[PDB]
Amino acid sequence: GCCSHPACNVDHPEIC
Repeated sequence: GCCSHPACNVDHPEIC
């Protein structure tokens, strides 16, 4: 889950 991923969190502003 990209939200639990600090790096991937950034590229998913729609989720995170």
